Amino acid sequence: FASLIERQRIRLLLALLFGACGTLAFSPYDVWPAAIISLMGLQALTFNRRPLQSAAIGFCWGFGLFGSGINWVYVSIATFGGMPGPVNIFLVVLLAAYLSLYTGLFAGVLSRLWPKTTWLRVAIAAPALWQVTEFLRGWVLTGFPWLQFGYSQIDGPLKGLAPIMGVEAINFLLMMVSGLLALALVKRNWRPLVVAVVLFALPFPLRYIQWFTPQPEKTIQVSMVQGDIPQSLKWDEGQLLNTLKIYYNATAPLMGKSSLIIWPESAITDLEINQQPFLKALDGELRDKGSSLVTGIVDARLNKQNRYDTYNTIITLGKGAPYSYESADRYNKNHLVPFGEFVPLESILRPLAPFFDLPMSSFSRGPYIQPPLSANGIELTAAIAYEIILGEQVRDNFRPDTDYLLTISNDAWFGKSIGPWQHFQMARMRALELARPLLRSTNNGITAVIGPQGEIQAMIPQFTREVLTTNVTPTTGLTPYARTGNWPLWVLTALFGFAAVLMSLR
Ligand SMILES: CCCCCCCC/C=C\CCCCCCCC(=O)OC[C@H](O)CO
Repeated sequence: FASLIERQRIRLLLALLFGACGTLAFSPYDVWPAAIISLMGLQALTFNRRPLQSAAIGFCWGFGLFGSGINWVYVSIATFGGMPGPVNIFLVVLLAAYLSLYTGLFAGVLSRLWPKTTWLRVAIAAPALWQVTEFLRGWVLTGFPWLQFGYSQIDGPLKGLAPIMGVEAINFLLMMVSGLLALALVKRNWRPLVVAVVLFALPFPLRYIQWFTPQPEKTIQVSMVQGDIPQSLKWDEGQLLNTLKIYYNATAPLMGKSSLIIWPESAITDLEINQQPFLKALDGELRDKGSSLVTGIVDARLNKQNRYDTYNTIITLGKGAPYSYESADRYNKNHLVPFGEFVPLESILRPLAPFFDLPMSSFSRGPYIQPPLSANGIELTAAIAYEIILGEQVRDNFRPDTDYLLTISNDAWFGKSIGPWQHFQMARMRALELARPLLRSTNNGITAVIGPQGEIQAMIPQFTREVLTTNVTPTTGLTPYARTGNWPLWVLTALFGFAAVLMSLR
């Protein structure tokens, strides 16, 4: 270092700290101003840099953000990776590094085309470039758009913007507001402060708009069974039997009382084709008392090619949902977690027969669009675990007659970490975006009911064997976001980009 903050070594360190500051914005800590402070740090530290230096600054900021926020992936790698301790740490640092590239990319491109510090760079160029940059991290090599700052404000002042343009609009606006604040602090000029406050305060009245209308007549008692069943060391018929006894014995008392019962992802730990007698018998018991069950299961279905394809599945039983193996009322998982449910670069099969022994097992993908689940005259658009954080995918599957949004997930991995909470926060956003109640049941994890505005209706603690029963009411409204999607944001992002690129090219 030489003089003040003008020298690079200090800025990389400061970028590391402000990146880490962004973690506090998300679900466990729930401090939304940490987003603006984090973004101001990223915006201000990239001022007056060479594109390469800014890209380095950006990379560090991402490393502080992703290293502190995503480090919970270690507990899954350590358990099932079969790897030494130091390698697992190496893999986690590698993941945070890979994610920080896009942050470094954002800063590198921002500095080259918009080097001078001007409101154009912070308020126009950055939010559009950030919109593109955050997209790449989310679209490249099967996703992982985790820790988007829009979710940090589910309870905050800007929540009214979400039902209109979606969560990615809050990402766009937060980058915008932070830029004006960072510009105001660096230039010692109050004019961007006024604009930033105005830009920040104007969306506040939008939280009082209700784009949905409720429906007392369709009010139902719903039950979500959270079995605390641990992850399996050894699979025998005894553990399977122990698992079904846990769920059925909790399900049987509520069959008469509650209209809909939900079981978490892969609740039945056996293939669907084996359990046909248990399933058909369970359907009868439910239909007689006038209730319906929604459960996750593993389905290996014979392909036309006569080989076997395995799907992560949701199936429907009970009244209004007669169970059939060929029944079209079911959900198969589309987007598969990269190293958990599938092996990337599966072409490595050639060395496999000699030398080592590698996993050949991989799941299969369902259709990108699947019809909503129908049970008890209720339409549920469903998503399994990770899928709920994909906002565009959820909205495309959402059909206006949909009564509830449904997520079943197994958070048993990551337990006691901040991951399940981060996961839970993003799920709330889908409810506010679409103005529908969300029913989320986990094996162990956050099992709760969320209202149309993102309000938490009812919740049960983690790591317990419990049933969450309460009354939930449907809503028939249509938000602007449900109709348009994020098309308006991209048009705005094009307009901002088109203008900012045209100004940079002179
Ligand atoms: C290298 C210079 C860096 C420039 C940095 C800023 C450039 C932003 C410009 C255009 C963004 C693409 C605009 C694409 C508009 C169409 C996207 C779209 O329509 O896709 C949405 C649809 O809903 C999908 O499902």
